[PDB]
Amino acid sequence: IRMYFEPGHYTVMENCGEFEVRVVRRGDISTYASVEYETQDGTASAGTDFVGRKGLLSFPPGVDEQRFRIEVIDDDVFEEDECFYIRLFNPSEGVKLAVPMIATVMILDDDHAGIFAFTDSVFEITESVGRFELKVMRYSGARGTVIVPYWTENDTATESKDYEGARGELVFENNESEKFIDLFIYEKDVSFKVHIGEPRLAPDSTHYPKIKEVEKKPVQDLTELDRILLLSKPRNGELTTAYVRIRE
Amino acid sequence: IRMYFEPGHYTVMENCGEFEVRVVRRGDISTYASVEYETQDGTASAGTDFVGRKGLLSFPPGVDEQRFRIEVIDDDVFEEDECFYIRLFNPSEGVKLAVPMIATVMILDDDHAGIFAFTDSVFEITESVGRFELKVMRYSGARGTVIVPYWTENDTATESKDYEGARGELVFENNESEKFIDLFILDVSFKVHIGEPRLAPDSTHYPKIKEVEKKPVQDLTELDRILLLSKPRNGELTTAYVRI
Ligand SMILES: [Ca+2]
Ligand SMILES: [Ca+2]
Ligand SMILES: [Ca+2]
Ligand SMILES: [Ca+2]
Ligand SMILES: [Ca+2]
Ligand SMILES: [Ca+2]
Ligand SMILES: [Ca+2]
Ligand SMILES: [Ca+2]
Repeated sequence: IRMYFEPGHYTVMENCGEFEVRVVRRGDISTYASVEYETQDGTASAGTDFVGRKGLLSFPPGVDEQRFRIEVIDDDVFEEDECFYIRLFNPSEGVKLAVPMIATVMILDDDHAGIFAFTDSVFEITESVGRFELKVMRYSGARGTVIVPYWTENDTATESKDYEGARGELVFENNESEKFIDLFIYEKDVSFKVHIGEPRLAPDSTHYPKIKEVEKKPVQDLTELDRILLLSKPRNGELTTAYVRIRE
Repeated sequence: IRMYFEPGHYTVMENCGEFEVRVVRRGDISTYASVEYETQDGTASAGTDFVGRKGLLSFPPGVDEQRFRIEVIDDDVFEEDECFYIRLFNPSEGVKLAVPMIATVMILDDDHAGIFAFTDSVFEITESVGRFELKVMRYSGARGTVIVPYWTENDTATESKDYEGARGELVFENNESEKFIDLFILDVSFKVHIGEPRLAPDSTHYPKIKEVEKKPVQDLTELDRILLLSKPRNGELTTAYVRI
């Protein structure tokens, strides 16, 4: 009877090259069917973010579905989440066209810095451990080399009594995305804070020279391309402060 | 026996004004029991985003739970989302504290412009049925007036053959999420697009904007960064597709 698309959308990182897409025939199927497709551009275009492709889908007697990898074009550049479209057409004389014969394909980037934070905003532990590896997690990207100031604080707890006054800076290299602050430390429960400061790209990140040279230009005089470069750079997140509770 | 927050986690629209926080008694409810708490600063602050409260709850023998209100400060300025913190203390001897004895609280800024985008990347439309109400959403915010360019594109469906003209711009006033684009029809398909959202030369923060937009990004302080972000944008879908 008809012949369509299943699944409907495809969400895919820019960094996996080959990726499959799945076509479907329906109703009766005893005969040799067929249909064709074309990779139409969106905010992703053949040549820049995916390599445009056209082809022919043959559904011999018996088979009722077809597959085919499409390719995504990797790069070191920071962009945003774009779409390109694939479109069905020319179904042979038996088979008609049903929903959906146009497929939406999102390309998630990964060349962003980007966002830095803690797991929870309160952590527990006794007081006979006696070091706690607090994790600062890197999300949404790993691109570049980034510093991550950090420091502790007293609350129900005081340095050199409940814990050890700890201060420093975490250095997230390129493709790394989790670092651990090292934290050294009958009833009695107290707690101290611990913050992560303003993430900053480091001089060696292969994009750092470029960035502080644009910040020369007034907001006003920024291209789209230039505008986005500035959207790439790293930042904290919802959890820039944590708490560490110490019972016994 | 023990006391804690429940929920130990709260989310809030900065425009709500207030909301209730909740504590709880576990062991022996047959006795009177007290407890304190005090708001303490996080990403937020007790004069730009809400009000400060250290206070006193009473758990008369019989009640095993308590509730109180915290007030959110509303404003015009777009900020990012900000977890602030409430924490209990000074329990009555009988009782001990427990998790979550630190309620974390987030403030959801309502002051973005905000983010526009079609509802779907493909819309289906039946044979002989006239007009369709296409929607442009405005997620994340709706702070001030935003102008929204649209139009139409010849495809397999041709303008003035399958569909037609349709080209203008939508003016989302202040507190408005959605506005429609209008499409006029008579196997194939055409796509519709939205453009590059722009504020209006009157939206209270606009001189204030193109003023700072004069600065070298460099000398752009910190609140200039955040102010800046608040300007309207497009979400995921900026092309629709109409199937006939
Ligand atoms: Ca692109
Ligand atoms: Ca891309
Ligand atoms: Ca990449
Ligand atoms: Ca990219
Ligand atoms: Ca604030
Ligand atoms: Ca606020
Ligand atoms: Ca507000
Ligand atoms: Ca606000």
